[PDB]
Order: sequence, then C-alpha cells, then structure tokens
Amino acid sequence: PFSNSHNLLKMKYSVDDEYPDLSVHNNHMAKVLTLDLYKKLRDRQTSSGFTLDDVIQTGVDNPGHPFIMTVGCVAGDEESYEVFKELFDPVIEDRHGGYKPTDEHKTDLNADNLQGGDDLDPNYVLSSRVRTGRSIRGFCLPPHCSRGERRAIEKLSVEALGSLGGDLKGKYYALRNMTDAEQQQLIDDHFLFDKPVSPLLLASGMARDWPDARGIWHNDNKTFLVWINEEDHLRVISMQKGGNMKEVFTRFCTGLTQIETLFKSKNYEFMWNPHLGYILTCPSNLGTGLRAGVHIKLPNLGKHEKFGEVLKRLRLQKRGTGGVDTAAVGGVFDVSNADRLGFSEVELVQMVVDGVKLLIEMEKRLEKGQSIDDLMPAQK
Amino acid sequence: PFSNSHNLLKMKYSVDDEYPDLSVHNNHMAKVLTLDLYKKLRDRQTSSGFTLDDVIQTGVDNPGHPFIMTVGCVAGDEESYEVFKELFDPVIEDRHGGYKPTDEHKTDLNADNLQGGDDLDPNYVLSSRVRTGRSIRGFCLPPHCSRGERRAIEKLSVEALGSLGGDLKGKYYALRNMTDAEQQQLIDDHFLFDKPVSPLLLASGMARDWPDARGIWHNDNKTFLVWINEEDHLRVISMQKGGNMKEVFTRFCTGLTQIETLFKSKNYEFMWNPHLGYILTCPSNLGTGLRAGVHIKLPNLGKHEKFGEVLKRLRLQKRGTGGVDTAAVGGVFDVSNADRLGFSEVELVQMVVDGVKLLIEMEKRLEKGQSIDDLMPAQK
Repeated sequence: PFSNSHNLLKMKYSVDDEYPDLSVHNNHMAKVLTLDLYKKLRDRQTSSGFTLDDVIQTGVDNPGHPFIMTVGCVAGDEESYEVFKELFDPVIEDRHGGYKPTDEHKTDLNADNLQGGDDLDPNYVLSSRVRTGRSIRGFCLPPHCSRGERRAIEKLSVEALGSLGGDLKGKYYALRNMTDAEQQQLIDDHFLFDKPVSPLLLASGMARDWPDARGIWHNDNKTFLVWINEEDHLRVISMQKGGNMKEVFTRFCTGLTQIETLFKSKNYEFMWNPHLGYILTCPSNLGTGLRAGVHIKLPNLGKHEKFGEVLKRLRLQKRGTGGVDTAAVGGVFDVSNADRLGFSEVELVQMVVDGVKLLIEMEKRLEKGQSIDDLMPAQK
Repeated sequence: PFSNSHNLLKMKYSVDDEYPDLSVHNNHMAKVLTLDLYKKLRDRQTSSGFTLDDVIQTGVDNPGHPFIMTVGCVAGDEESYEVFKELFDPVIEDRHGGYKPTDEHKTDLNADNLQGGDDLDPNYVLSSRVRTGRSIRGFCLPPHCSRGERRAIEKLSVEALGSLGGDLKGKYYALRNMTDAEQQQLIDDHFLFDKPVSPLLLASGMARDWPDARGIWHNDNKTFLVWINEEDHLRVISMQKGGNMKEVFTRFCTGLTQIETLFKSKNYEFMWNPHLGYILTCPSNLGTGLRAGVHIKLPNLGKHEKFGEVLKRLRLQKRGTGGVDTAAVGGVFDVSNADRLGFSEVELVQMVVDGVKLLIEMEKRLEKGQSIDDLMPAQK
C-alpha cells in the first residue's frame, strides 16, 4: 500500500532481502507464505499495479492471534485473485473450511426459494437483517483505488440508487457535507459509519482520502441501507424490527436485482465469477459476502455449556449487539450464519431460519429447567 | 515487472477527477497545491517511483487543526525535493520563516564554537539533550523504503556504530528480539521508541512492517543514543543529567563526525545539499533537523503572564513534560529551539544556552517576589 506499492528499487533487492519476518504471526497469509512462494510471485503485478507486497502487507503488520485467525491479506482489484492465486487459493481453502480451487460457488438470490422464516418468534427475535458487499467491475478495490476511481464509483452508485422507487425510494447522504443533525439522525438509525480504526484495515491503505467519495444511502422506510466506498465499493443491508426474515430477505434480493439492472443499463456490472462468487477486498467475504442474522434474547442458552457447540452444529455464530454506547444488555446475542463461500444466499438464510427456530425451542426448555440434550442437532 | 502502472491508470482519469478535495484543510501542502500545479506535476515520478500523490497523501488525509499548522507532505527519497520542488519550495518557505529557494543553509558541527553552556544551574536544569536525524544516500526514506532497503540501512548502521570506541563504545538492541527486561530498562531511561501512533506519520506509510529492522543503539554511559529506522533512517541523541549542555553538544558533534567518517569508509554518505542541509522525510526537519533542549523546573515562570512572550523573543518553544515524585507535572518544562533551517547547529544550541540562562535568572527573581520586567529580552 501507499507509495511502497510502486517502489521500483525492490527490483534490485533479492527474495531473501525482501521476504517478510512472519515469525510471530498467526494469520492465514502467514501460514501460507513461504520463501518459494514469495520468490515466485514478487515480480508479478496486476494490470493496475497491485503487487504481492500490497496483498500481504496487512498480515505482515498485524500478526494476529490464535483465538480467531485473521486472513492477513487483501485483493486490490479483480485480477488479484488470479495473478496471486498461489497465495489466495490456500488462504481461501483454510479460511473457508476446505473450499478448493476446483470447487464451484452457486449464487441464489431468488427469495421464493427460502422456506418459512416469516415467523421467527418476536418474543425472542428483536430484529432481523441480511447484509452483503459488492464490487463494481473495472475499478480497483479500496486498498488500491485512486481518488478518481472512488469518485466514479460513488457517482454511478448514487445515480443507480436515485432511480430506485416504491418501497426502495430513498436519499443519499455524503459524509463530506453531512450536517450535525443528519449525523446524529443516522446515528440514531444505526446507519452511520465512521473512518475505520481497525489496524487490519488501516494497514491495507483503504482509508486514504477520508471522507472523499464515501456516503450513506437509505430508503425512506429505513429498511434498506447502502454504504458507499467504505470497506468495499458497496455494502448493502436489508433489515426489519421483528422476526420476518423472509420479508427482509425478499427485500434484500429485489434491491440487489434492481441495482444490478440499473448498473447494467449504464454498462457496469458486479465482479463475480463461478469459483469465488462475488469478489470483495477480504478473502473472508467471498462467495456471497452474506451475513444474515438476528438480534435475539437467549439468556439461558447464553449461559449454557453447550451453546457454542449447538451454534457450530447449526453453522451459526454469535457476537454481542453494538450500535451506539449506553449500557450493558443482558442475554441478547447477534446470531448469524458462519459460512460465506460454497453455500448460496438462500442456503445461508435457510440455515439462519432453521437454526434460530431450534435455538428458541432450546431456550424455552431452559426457561422451564428442562434438559436440551434431546434437541442437540446433528452437524450440518 | 516493477512498474508504476497505477500512476498510469490515474493519468487516464482527468486532473480534476484525481485532484484532492482540500476545502477544509489547514496544512502547508494544502495552502500551496492548485489544480494547475497538480496538472503539471502529477505525471512525474522519481527514480524510485515516488509521485506527487505519494508526497501529499498525509496532507490529504490530515486536514489539521485551524490553529497549529502541519506540513502535510513528505519526501520519499532524496530526489523528491527536486522532482517536486514546485510543491516543496513554497511549503518550505512558509514553514521556515521565508526561507527562499535560493538560500543556503550552513552546517556547523564544531562544538568549540559554542560559547559557555557548561553550567546551566542544575538546581533548575534536570537534563540536557541534543537530537538530530540523518538519511543515508542511496536508500528511500521511511514512507517509501522497502523491507530490503530498511534492512540494509540497519546493517550498515550497526556496522558503523560497532566501530565506535571509548566513551562511545556501545551495543545494538533490535526491537524484534528485545527481552522484556531490556525494554523495561529502556523504558526506565526514556530511550525506547514505540510504533508511531500519529495519524500524520501513519498516513504516509512509514510504519509498514513494524518492528522489522528497527532498533536502538546506545553507548554504555547512556549519554549517546541512536534510533534506527523510526521516523528517519537515523535519529542521533546526546543526553546528560544536569546542565552541562556544552558537554552534551561536544559529544553530539564528535559522534556524528565519527559515524560519518565510518560510513564514508564503506562508501556511504549522508543525504545533504547546500540549500536544504541534511535531507529528512518531513520538510519541517530540514537543515539541521536539530532539537536541543532541557527539562527544567520553572514553577514561577510557568505561571507568569509573560512566559509565552519571553520564549518567543528567545526563539524557544516549550512542552509540558513531567518529573518524578518531587517535580512531576509541577512546573517542569521541556524547552528547546524552534528553528531548524537557515541557522547552524552551533547557532541553535547557543540560543538554547543563552535563553535558558536568562529563564533561570527570571525564575530566581520570581522566587523572591521580584519583578522581571527589566529582564525581558529583545526579539531574536
């Protein structure tokens, strides 16, 4: 990243002179990078000038921990995954549960294929959401994109979003000219994003020129949200209070379809291929880039010795909730699908719907002091 | 290859597509950059690939505060100051009090030319120090330097330093394998440096690969210190408890002279020219790159209405450092010269010696309830 991407004097130094010191590192890149791989790939560049050193810098700078391995590398453009496939393919295989170079990724954004999920118990599920990321083909990704590229992405995106109507009619809020009131309102809405503070992001060069060409779009109904030029070109989020995951996913799918159609009318499309699905900056987000989740009240499961194992069997994961600061919130979890690549969007939301229903059944048993042993699911 | 393909991508965008949005910025770079200048210069690159976008990136990312001015640009190699002179010359002129493109900077590292300064009252001066930075010619500067360059600098520096003897015999401590006890003791001495946290530095890319090829060298007396590969290739520091600034500067001068001679024996030299003096990453540090200062107890003068004006007249600056349990926050200041370029090293240390002597005289008056108006210095 930064100027060093194109420090021409690297050519006079050897593989041994330039190879990073990854001796205290615990990230996927560092697990894969070898002296021979560095030798083979250090003289290659994508058409936009992205290099191996650019790919790996964040994992050089951020050793990571063993508790939850970080990827340690980024793509700078679409070509990155091809030009540096000898590094990315094993990283992807390790990060995505054995996903091999020969495997196929199926996309499925036909919400009609989702079964049920219109009725997650709202006594437990406070809110439902489905998010993903997209990249616009022909532009570099945020670690590498120029101010010019970023501005072009914002202009195309704003124009497409300004063409949505009906339930998806909305408004754009550029970060650069945001008023205080507007900022506080987006904060109230849980729609604002800030300059990144993660050293994993910052080390990749993605936060350059902040806040130039960054913005927030949302529909008037505040159920469809788009972030422009943050971690990826687009982040798209559908949400609703309550338990109707089916309606949230239906909106998600028709909004992405409508947006894509509008881009296509201007000769733009998303980065996608049948191996990696949708292309994004971080290898962890490939395939679907989809996180479908619920904010759910599970105070008894939360304390249960088997909760982590149940989530794993269901291919789900948890985090706490977070929007703005205030005070502790007892037994409420953000539960979402764990997988991203090698499962379609429909399959992922199906796993959340089916899994959350079982979690609620278990929570109800625990409320009564009943065992949940018989409800332990088989591994999915 | 090793080409600067991304700059060619940017040249396919228009000048105004790529021109940074500096409408809220308070830094020297932003005061000078114009669309026309950007047009003329944006197609250039140094022999290491460094571009105008590379020079200005930190100043785009850090608009600064409307009060204190930041420089907002960096050099990436020696050539940067010439290849982008149309940007750096006006920045330098504004930052350094009218220093013109035609002016000459004189170096003077003959400690015998300092008059007095051997006994600043140690009842007041707790410690005295003289610091500078140096770059080694033939290597890129920290924003840009590759791992290989950085390692080469480390190696050549350690070799030179290992040849110092007598009062300057010392030892090198690389950050990557500093034992905890070692680092606690370097903490104990105020000798350690950490990964930078300044957004001005981080936005320039200088913190890449931390802590690879960074380290500290110091003699056994804990009076001569060299930091390697931090903000500049070398930062050289001479320090003593007490007020014998003359001793401190004498050691500083012969240390620099001895290190330079040893580098020359291996056909390396410091980056220098007769207009900018010693070349360093930040334009604020050119000429001498020198900061001579004392940690001094001035409880009375600290709280006087005129303190600020006295320091200004003396061309000094303060910062509020703290003492052990006896001094602590307690009227203790770090007082140093404000000038860097167009003044020699001897001339700067002389201003510190003479100005601290007068400050102590004023404090002694104030301790007795006496007036200090007749001690007000004329403007230097």
